[PDB]
Amino acid sequence: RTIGIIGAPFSKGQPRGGVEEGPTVLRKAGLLEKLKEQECDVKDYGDLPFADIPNDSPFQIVKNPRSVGKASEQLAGKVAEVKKNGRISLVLGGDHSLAIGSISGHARVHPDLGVIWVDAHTDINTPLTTTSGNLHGQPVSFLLKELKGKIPDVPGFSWVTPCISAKDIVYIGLRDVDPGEHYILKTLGIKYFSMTEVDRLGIGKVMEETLSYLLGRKKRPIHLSFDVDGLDPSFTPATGTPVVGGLTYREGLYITEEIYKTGLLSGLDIMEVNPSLGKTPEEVTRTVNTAVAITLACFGLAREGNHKPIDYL
Amino acid sequence: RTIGIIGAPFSKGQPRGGVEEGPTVLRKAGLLEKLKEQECDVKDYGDLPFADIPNDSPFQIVKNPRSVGKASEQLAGKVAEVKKNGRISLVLGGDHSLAIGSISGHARVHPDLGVIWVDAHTDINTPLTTTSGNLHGQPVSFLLKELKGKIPDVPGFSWVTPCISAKDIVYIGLRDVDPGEHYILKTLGIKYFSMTEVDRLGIGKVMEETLSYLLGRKKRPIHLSFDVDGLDPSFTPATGTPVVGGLTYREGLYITEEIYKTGLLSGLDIMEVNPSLGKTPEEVTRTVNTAVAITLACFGLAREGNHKPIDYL
Amino acid sequence: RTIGIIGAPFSKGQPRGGVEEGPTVLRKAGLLEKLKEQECDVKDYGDLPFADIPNDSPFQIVKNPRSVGKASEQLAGKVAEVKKNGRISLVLGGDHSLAIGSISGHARVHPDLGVIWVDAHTDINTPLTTTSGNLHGQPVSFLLKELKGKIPDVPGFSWVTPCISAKDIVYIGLRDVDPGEHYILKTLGIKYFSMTEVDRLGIGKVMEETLSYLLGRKKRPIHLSFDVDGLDPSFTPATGTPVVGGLTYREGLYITEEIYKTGLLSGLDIMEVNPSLGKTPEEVTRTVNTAVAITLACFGLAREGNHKPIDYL
Ligand SMILES: C[C@](N)(CCCC[B-](O)(O)O)C(=O)O
Ligand SMILES: C[C@](N)(CCCC[B-](O)(O)O)C(=O)O
Ligand SMILES: C[C@](N)(CCCC[B-](O)(O)O)C(=O)O
Ligand SMILES: [Mn+2]
Ligand SMILES: [Mn+2]
Ligand SMILES: [Mn+2]
Ligand SMILES: [Mn+2]
Ligand SMILES: [Mn+2]
Ligand SMILES: [Mn+2]
Repeated sequence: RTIGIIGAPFSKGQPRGGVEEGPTVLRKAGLLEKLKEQECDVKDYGDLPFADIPNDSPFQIVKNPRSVGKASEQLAGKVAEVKKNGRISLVLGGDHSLAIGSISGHARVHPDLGVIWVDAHTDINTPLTTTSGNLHGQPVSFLLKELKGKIPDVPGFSWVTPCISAKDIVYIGLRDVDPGEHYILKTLGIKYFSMTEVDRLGIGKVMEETLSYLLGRKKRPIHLSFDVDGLDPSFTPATGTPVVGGLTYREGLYITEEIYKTGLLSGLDIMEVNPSLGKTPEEVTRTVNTAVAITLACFGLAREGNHKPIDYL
Repeated sequence: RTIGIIGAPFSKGQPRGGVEEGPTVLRKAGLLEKLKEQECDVKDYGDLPFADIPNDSPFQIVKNPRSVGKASEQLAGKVAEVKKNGRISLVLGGDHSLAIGSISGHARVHPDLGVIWVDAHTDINTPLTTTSGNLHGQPVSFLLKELKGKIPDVPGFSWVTPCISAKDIVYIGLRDVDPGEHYILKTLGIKYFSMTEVDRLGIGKVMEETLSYLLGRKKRPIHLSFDVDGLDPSFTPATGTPVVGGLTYREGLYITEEIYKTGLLSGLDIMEVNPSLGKTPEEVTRTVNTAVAITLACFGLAREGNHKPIDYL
Repeated sequence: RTIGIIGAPFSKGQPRGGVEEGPTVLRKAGLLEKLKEQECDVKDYGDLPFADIPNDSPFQIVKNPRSVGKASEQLAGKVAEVKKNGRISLVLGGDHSLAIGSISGHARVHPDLGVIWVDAHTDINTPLTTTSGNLHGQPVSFLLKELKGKIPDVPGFSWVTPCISAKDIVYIGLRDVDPGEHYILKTLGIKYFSMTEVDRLGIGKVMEETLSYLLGRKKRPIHLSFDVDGLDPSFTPATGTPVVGGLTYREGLYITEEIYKTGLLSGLDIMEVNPSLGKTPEEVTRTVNTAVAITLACFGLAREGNHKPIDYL
C-alpha cells in the first residue's frame, strides 16, 4: 500500500521523556526500508519539530496542556496533508495524546472514518475525571462528540472539534480502566473487547465482530490507534504504563493482518514506545522489534507468506 | 461482596515448610485493603493456630495424618462459623489438604454446594492409591461419597463425613494425573476439563460448560478451590508442584471473573503459595501478585473496569 | 503403541553442526525408558552411521548435495525396514533434510500415507527457488509429484521418486515462508494452517480440519514431520532457525495428542534439535524436555492422565 510516514517525537502527554525517541529507534530498526521491501510506496514526511512552550503551567490538574494541544494541532495539520496526497498516514509517536491530532487531521479529510483503539487503557478520562492529569490518558474524551459538554476549555485545545461518535470506535485489549472511564464506556454505549472478551471469544471472533461493527452499515476508512502497551509486557516491556495479561504477539499480528485485509486502513498510530524504560538492551530491541512487526502486518506482511505477481517456478 | 478471611498457615499435607507463610505474604501484599477498595465488606477471622502434634507417625504410607486431620477439623469449624455469619469464606493456605476442612465446614452450612477445582492435579488419591503419602494430593478422596468404602480409618480423620458426589465437582486445568487418579476419574464419571479440553474448547466454552454442569438443574452455592499450580509456573513459580503448560494469567482471571458473575461464589480457597520456593525475590512477588489478582477477580474486580453507582460525569 | 527408533545424527542439510547431537541428547533425556514406561513396545534400530562424503561441492547454489542425498537414501532404507516389521518409525534428527528419506522409505511400505508437517517454515524451496542453498529448507519439493518437472538432477538424489501429492499434506505452524514457497503453496493448492489460521480458528478446529482433510475420504497411515522450531522459541530455543510467535507448548501437545487418538500414526520425525545453540544449559534442557514431551504425546501420554486396564480401587 501507499504510506506517508510522520515522526512525532513528543512526550508531554505523560511524565517520562524517553518516548520522544520512538521515531528515532523505529527508523533505526529499518522501518522504512522494510516497508519498501514490501509492496509499499513510502514517503517520509519527516519528524515534526515541536517548539518549546516553556510557559505551560497546569490547567487545574491537567499537565502541560499547551504543549500537548499544540503538538496535536501541528500533527493534525501534517496528517491532513498526507491524507490529501492519497497516502496512509503512519504516525510514529510519541505518547498517546498525539492521537487527538492524528485522528483530527485524518477526519478533516475523511469524516466518515472508524477507529480501532488497541490498548490496555481506554484513554477516555476527561480533564475532570483524570486523577493523573496526564493527557495521554484523555485523548478519546477530546474527540467524542457525545462528551462535548464535559470538556472544559483547556488552554491549547480551542482548535479541537470532536469528530467521532461513540459508535465509530472499537477498543481491543482493555485491562486497566479507571472508574470514570468505565462509567463513560457503559453510559455512551461504547463498543469494546476487553481482555475478558478476548479470552471468551478468541481474537478471531473479536476481529470478526469489530470489523462487522465498524464496516457493517457501509465501507469507511479505518483509523488504527495502536498503543504498544496493548500487547503483553513480555513483548513490549519498554513502554510507560505496562499491564500484565496483555494481547499476545500472535494476537497483535492477527489484529493488524485482518485490518490490512479489509483494504480500508487509512490512518495508523504506533504509540508509546519508550526505549529509556527498557531494563536491558534486549528489552528495548524486543519492544522495537514487536512495534515494527505490528506495523509491517498493517501494510501487507502476512504470516502465511507473500509473493509478487510473477511465476516463481 | 461480603467476605470472611481465614488464614490457614499449615504445611503438613506435604514436605516443604514454606507454604505456612502463605497467609502472611498474601496479607502483606495488601489483600484485605484491596478487597475493601472494591465493593467489599471484609471481616478478618485471623490466622488459625495449628497446635503441634509431635507424635504423628505415618499411617502406612500416609504422612502426618493426625496433624493434617486436626488442621482440617479446626478449619471446617472456622469456615462453618463464617458461613453462619453470612459471609463468603476465604481460606488462605497453606497446602491443599486443608481443602478437606474448608469444603467440609462449608457443606455443613450449605450441603447443596458445587465445587470447582482449579489445579494441575486431581488431588484424588486415596490413602491406598497414593505413592507419595502426601495428604495434599488426597483431599478429594476424603470428600467424595462414592469413595466411602475405599478410605481406611486414618488417624485424625474420624470426624470426616464425605459431603459431595462425583457429580458436584468440576476440575479445570489438569495436566499431571496419577494412574489411580485417572482410573477414579473415568470410573466415577467425574467432570473435568484438562489442559487438553481447554486447548480444544477455549476457556470461554470451558466456563460455559462448567457452570452449566453445576448450575443447570438449579442454583446452588459455589466452592472454588484454587491451587495456584493450576496456573503456568511462568505466573506462579513459587509453589511446591509446578507443572509446565498451565492455565495462563488471562485464563486464571477469566475463570474467576465468570465465577464472580454467577453471584453464587460461597467459598474460596487460595492454596499452595510457597514463598520459600521462589528462585528469586521477583518469583515470589510474581506468585503472590498473581494470587491476589485471582482473588480480587473472585470478588468483582473486572478487566473491563469497575465503577460505583454514581454519575462520574 | 509399537515403535522403531532410528537415530539420524546428520547436519549437512544446513550450516550449524550441533544438530547431529540430537539423537544423543534425546536418548540421554530418557526417551526410550519413558516410552517403555508407557504402553510402548520399543525397538531401538540404533544411530545410522553417515559415511563422510569429503568430495561434495555445491550443485549451483545447493550445498552438500551428495551428503544430504546419501543420508536420506540410507534413512529411507532404515525406515522401510522398520515399517516392514510392523512398527511406527521414530526418526530422531538431525536436520529436516532427512525428511526426504523418512517419508520416502515410509511410503515404500505405505504409499497411501498422509503427511502432517509442523514447522515455522514450509521447507518447499526447490533447488532453483532456494536462496540459502540449505537442503533442510527444500525437502518437500523433492517429495511432491506436482513439482516433478522443476527439480533438477541434483547429485545424490537420483534415487528419489516423489511419493506424495499436494493434497496429501497439511502444514501447521507456518510463520516464515519464502516468496517462491508461498507461490508454490497457492499454485498447487496446498492445505496449510499458518499461525494466522491457528489464531483465527483455535488449535482445536485446526486439528479437526487437518484430520478431516487427510482422513475424510478414507483412513490412511499418518506421517508427522515435527520440526521443533514449529513451537515458539520460548519452548524450543535450541534450534537453528527460531521464529517468534510460534505454537505454544500446549498447542504442541494438543496436536500430538489428537494425532495419537486417530490410532493411525505410522511415521514420526522429531527434527532440528540443536543443543549447541542453547544460550544456556537450561535452554538446552528446555528444548530437549519439550521434544520428549511432544514425542510421548504421540505415543499415548495424555494430559488428562493414563491408567492400565486394571481396577486401581
Ligand atoms: C491511569 C491512566 N488511566 C493511565 C493512562 C495511560 C495512557 B496510555 O498509555 O496512552 O494508554 C491515566 O493517567 O488516565
Ligand atoms: C504426585 C501427586 N499426585 C502430587 C499432588 C500435588 C498436590 B497439590 O499440589 O495440592 O495438587 C501426589 O502426591 O498424590
Ligand atoms: C530461509 C529458509 N526458508 C529456511 C529453512 C529452514 C528449515 B527448517 O528449519 O527445517 O524448516 C531456507 O533456507 O529455504
Ligand atoms: Mn495504554
Ligand atoms: Mn494509550
Ligand atoms: Mn496441584
Ligand atoms: Mn491441589
Ligand atoms: Mn523450520
Ligand atoms: Mn523444517
